[PDB]
Amino acid sequence: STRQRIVAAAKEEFARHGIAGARVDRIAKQARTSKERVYAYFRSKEALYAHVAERETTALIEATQLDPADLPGYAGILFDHFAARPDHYRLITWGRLELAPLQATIAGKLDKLRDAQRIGLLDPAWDPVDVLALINQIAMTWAGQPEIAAAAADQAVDPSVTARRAALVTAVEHMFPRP
Amino acid sequence: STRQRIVAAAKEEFARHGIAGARVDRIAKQARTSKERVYAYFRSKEALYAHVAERETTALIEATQLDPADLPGYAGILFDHFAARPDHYRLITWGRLELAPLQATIAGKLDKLRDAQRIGLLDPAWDPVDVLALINQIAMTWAGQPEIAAAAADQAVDPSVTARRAALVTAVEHMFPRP
Repeated sequence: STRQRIVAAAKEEFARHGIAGARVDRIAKQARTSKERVYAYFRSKEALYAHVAERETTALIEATQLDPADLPGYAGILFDHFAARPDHYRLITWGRLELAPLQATIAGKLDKLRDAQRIGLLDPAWDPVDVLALINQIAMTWAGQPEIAAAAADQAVDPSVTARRAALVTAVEHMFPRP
Repeated sequence: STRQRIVAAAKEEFARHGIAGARVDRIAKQARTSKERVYAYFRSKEALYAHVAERETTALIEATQLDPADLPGYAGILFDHFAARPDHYRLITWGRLELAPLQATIAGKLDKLRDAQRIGLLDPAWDPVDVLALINQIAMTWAGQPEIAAAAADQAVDPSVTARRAALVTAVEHMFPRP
């Protein structure tokens, strides 16, 4: 399709250059279309970003059903997602810095954790707020630490990516031990 | 001084707008000096960034003596630092995305952890590489999760920042339990 082609190309251009840095020129040239066409679907470079972000977020939220009874498995899930889509990570990070719905699913997950605690599945001492934030952080550990990720090169006993995954899942297991 | 004034003003402008987005205009205007003066100390907008980043990194490294025998205390240390300097965080993040010595201190800390393991102070099963990366991640949890940080507003039982700190330190305690 053509909306799709613009979107796919906008994804790759936003991850690279961010919003201010992205060019509709390049995007249309890459999407095999014209500037005028792009602006029929989307009002503005910034409207286009918004659309892409939404689309990305929703993709994520759906890939990311939270299981309160398996938090380390949850972390592996997020790990996998960004292992797969390195540039989703770039693309939202640009947005946090450049700008500074989702809130809904968060409010929902905090309720899901409140529930886990009530049915005795997660230490009642933790604040849900802290549990959610933390697990999200740890999961984007390798996205979020590129400098160490560089050293990880041949400083790691087992370079295998799924070794990174094991550690991470094991770490989350240590924080909130499954019942 | 005048170098200092340029640097202080460059810090605040890089955190805001990043490199491509920062203006030497604004920086000199803010540092109570001129464009020509700025360019006497520094070759280029990008040279100026580099300088500021270095200066920031070194500030950090020094504030961040790693104690392998108190990793959760270590995490509190990093937490504190970025709690204090929100814009150090913005400023290096801009750099990761816009560009993409420190390596030295990392190679050093991985050795420090290798040592901890050998003298029986940190489970020998972990890869140092994973331990270092993880702890760094978790520590910038609230910097790195602004969306949840927003919800944290009055979704937290105890809004107190040092409540965030406790959780984080406790979490790191759960991962690598002190001897």
